[PDB]
Amino acid sequence: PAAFSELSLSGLPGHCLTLLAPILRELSEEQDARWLTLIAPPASLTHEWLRRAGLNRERILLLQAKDNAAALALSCEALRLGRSHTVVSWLEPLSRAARKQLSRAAQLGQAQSLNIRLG
Amino acid sequence: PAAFSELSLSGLPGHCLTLLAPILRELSEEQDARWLTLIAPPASLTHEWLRRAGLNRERILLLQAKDNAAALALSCEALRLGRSHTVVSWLEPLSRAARKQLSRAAQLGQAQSLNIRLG
Amino acid sequence: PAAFSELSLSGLPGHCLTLLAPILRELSEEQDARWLTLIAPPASLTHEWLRRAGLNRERILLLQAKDNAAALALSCEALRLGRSHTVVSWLEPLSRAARKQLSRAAQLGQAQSLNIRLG
Amino acid sequence: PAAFSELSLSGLPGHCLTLLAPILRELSEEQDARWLTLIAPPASLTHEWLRRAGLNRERILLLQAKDNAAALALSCEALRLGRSHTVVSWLEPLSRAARKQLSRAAQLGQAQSLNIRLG
Repeated sequence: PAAFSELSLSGLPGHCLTLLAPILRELSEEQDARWLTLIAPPASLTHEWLRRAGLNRERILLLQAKDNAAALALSCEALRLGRSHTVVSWLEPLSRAARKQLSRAAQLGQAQSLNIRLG
Repeated sequence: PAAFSELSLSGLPGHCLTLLAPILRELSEEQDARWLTLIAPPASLTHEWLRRAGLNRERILLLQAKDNAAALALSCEALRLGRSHTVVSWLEPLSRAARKQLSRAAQLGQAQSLNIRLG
Repeated sequence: PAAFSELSLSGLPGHCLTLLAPILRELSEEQDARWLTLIAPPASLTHEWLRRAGLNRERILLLQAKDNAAALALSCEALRLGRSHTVVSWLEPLSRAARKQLSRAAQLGQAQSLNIRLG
Repeated sequence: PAAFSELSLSGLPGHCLTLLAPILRELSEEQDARWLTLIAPPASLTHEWLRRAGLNRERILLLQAKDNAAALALSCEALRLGRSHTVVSWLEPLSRAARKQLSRAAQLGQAQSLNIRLG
């Protein structure tokens, strides 16, 4: 769909995080004045991992969710209110429906939905 | 101030436009999914000039104003609403007050104010 | 396997290249004095795309291959002489066999095999 | 004058550089097979900044000057030699005299003089 894209990373759990950093970093220190919010990221993304990764720290919000369903909910709110240029999800599985939901929320907020499937 | 910047171009009126194109083009084809609105741009920026400057016409708004004061008004609304990542003004003169106004409007809309003084 | 990882990107062909730049860039301007070689990259990766994406062309080998099989061959040679810290493949499909081949080639050359599935 | 134009950028030192990149990038990829020479550019323009800004490095001549007067000298030679389509200066202050000097040097070499006032 529109305003939606999915990034899949397979290989050593560690090397996957490595491959991810540059992307997260590129988005955060981006030209936009809005935020890059991460939603329900996996345990791996430690408070330390982020700064070691070189987080734009001041411009990277990290919300927590309990349900792989609550996450799809937050992700949509985040996008919709559009105070984030990018909202990163770590949702799996992800129905063709769920996607359309993110897609619409993304377009309303004039934002981008990026879903990351680690492992 | 913050979220504010001014670009001044002096020299052959033609050159100036040439030097401007790359910037508008760059602003327009940017990563934040919101609009790039131009407010009360000078006559030069013809309907043709824009496409010839080959700018992504499906991400560019071009509002018109009658008063160099009405323009400062629109520019502030545009920024406030926050559906534009950048709102380009062509205001002169521009009081230290006026700037503060644009700066605040810009921060509320999580946007950028860019004022261009041609000539 | 080991020394192997796959990155999959789905969404607008354009926006996928965008998400890829940061990763290739980090890898190009790395520490390891060795080459970061790209093998049989899609047409998208223009001579221009590379410099526009801020890569460090002074540390990249962009080899061309005709067969999605010849690519798997070059990729293994490249890795094997371990003169490249990373060898990026754009192979699809990729048998569980092919992977093991890349994995071993990668370990011999003390390198990393990264396969990218665009689209 | 003729063959002369000045671009002034005010706001966050960083943003300003951002607004400049597009312009330099164009100039560097100009059709005119001749050189684009930058003269006494500010420290900001790091060896890295240039490649990160996607300028076609292979076509740039970055000459260094010690005096804001030596710069006006180099700038005039560069222009006067006829081997650069554009010669970018970072001179301030710049007398109405100095300009005329650049203007003539520019017309002799069939080139353009662009002076950039950062900050």
